Order: sequence, then C-alpha cells, then structure tokens
Amino acid sequence: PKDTIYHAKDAVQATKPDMRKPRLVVFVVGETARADHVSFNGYERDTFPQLAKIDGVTNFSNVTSCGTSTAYSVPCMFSYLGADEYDVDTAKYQENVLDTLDRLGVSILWRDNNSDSKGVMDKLPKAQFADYKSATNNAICNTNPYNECRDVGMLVGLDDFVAANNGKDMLIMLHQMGNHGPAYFKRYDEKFAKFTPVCEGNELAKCEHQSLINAYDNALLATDDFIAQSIQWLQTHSNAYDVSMLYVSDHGESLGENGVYLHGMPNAFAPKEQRSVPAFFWTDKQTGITPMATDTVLTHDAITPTLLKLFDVTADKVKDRTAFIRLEHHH
Ligand SMILES: [Zn+2]
Repeated sequence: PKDTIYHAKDAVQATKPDMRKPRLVVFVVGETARADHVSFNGYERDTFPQLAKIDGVTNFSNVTSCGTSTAYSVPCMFSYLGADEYDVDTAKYQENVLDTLDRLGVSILWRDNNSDSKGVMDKLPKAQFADYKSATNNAICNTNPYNECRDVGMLVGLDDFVAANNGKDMLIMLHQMGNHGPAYFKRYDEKFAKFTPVCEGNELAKCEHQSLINAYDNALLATDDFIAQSIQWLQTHSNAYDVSMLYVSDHGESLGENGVYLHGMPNAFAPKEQRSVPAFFWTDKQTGITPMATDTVLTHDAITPTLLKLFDVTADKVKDRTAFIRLEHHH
C-alpha cells in the first residue's frame, strides 16, 4: 500500500440532508457507445425511443472522452487531476471524487456488470462494491441463450439500499456491459432485435457491414431501455428524494472506418470515433438543478464537478471546470 495524494481536503458540503430533501443520484457509467449513433445527435435511426418520451432529459452533443479504453477512461472520469494531468499508473493513489463524497457523508454504491471500478472504489469499504456479472447477484442472466447478465439486473433490490440509508444522500454507480464488442449481438435480449439482419460472427470484418451496424444499434436500444428504467426507478423515490441521473460512456468504438474495429487505441493516433461519446442528464422538476447548453464543449473532466455540484459540495481544485449542470438557480 502507498500513501494517498490528496486534492480536495478543503471540500465542504453546503447543506445537510436533514435540513433539505436528501439527494439520490444514479451515475450510469456507459461502455463503447458512440455519440453519432444517438438519435438526438442526428443519427437516422431512433436508437433512444424510450428516452425521447421522458421530459427533462438533456442530450449533450459535444462530449469527448479522455481515453479510448475502460482501464484508462474510468479512473479519469472520477479524478481531480483532469485528463491533461492524468496518469493511469498513479490514479489509484489519488483522492478521487467518490472519496470526497463518501468522506462528507454521501452513501456510495457501485454495482458492476462490466469488469470492476478500475481502482476508483479501492479506498472505500468492500461491501459498497458489488459484482453484478455474478448470477447470484444479478437475477437477469438467464433471459438469453448466452447466460449473459443484463445491465437492468442492477436495478433489482436498490430499494434495500435506499431503505438502509434512509434520509442520507446517495450516489449509485451502475457500470454497464453496454455496447461491448466484438459480439454486439450478445449484448441485448430478443425484444430489442429491432434492426435486422444481424452479424452473429466473432470476426467483424467478415460480416456484412449493415449487419454489424444493426447489432450495434440493437445493443443501443437495450441501453436506452436500461437508462429509461433507471429514471423510472428514481421517479419512485421523487417524493422523499431529489433524484437525478447522469449517463456518460467511457469511450466510443470504431466500426470499420479505415478497417479499424473496436477501441483502445492510444490517443496519439486513435480515430475520433473512439473518443466521441454520448452524455445524458435527467433530473426531476423539484430538484432545482439546471443543465448546461446541449452544445457545450465538454469532456470527461466535466464529470467530477457535476457529481460534486449534485451534492452541494465545493472543491477548490475544480472551481474553474465546466460541468454538465449550471450554477445559477431560478426560483
Ligand atoms: Zn470500455
């Protein structure tokens, strides 16, 4: 073990959950989703029909991920250094935004249907991380012939967590399997097989291009569903809690441009398709939270100040950072 480098020991929470409505936020950490395959960003196909029916969803059309892989992007999304000073080999030892929120009294939960938190949860008690790739945590793993656990299974029993933390601020990270490839056709149940035909081979260049895109977009439909149902779960708590939902993908995906597939390329020569990511923010009416303009130039650096603002926490390190949400309030 090494000593922790601190970045926000000055951080303070301006209001406590016993003097105002406690706050409950779900942060969906996306996976392999491309911004240009989002309907709201101009994509021909309606890949997010369920989010289109929900009032108060803001789509952000200019979000660039810090990196092109899970191991690189996820720690930086929760970091105080920002991507320009970020070092993947020492991120584990920096105080991160979840450290700050937990220290100030916010109850943190991380459910993972992807891999793990890439070190972000390492300083917090183990019980606050849960592996939802296990079929004895996730009840939604036998709905497909692959025995693949589904992201929506992370919504089961969250009410037990809320009841165990009654009256406290809560931040729940849900780490998606999402659009992980190359086997996009495995990422969704049959109810989302909307675009056909579908590539079902493991070698992407060998399938016809339209079938690969169809499987990718079908996987997006399952993500649209997962985000929509996350909002619907939050809405059941809106009387007692100020509820909000943030979605950001960790990186994009190449889909055959210049013969390139998948992601994970070094930033120095990675194509833009691996960095252009969707971002969504939803909040209930009573929260008093105001989103930034949909065309704000944004990066993963916006995530940490957003989470801090959602819980009324000020940190000097990120005082000049742009977030997904505004600081003015209209009564
Ligand atoms: Zn990833």
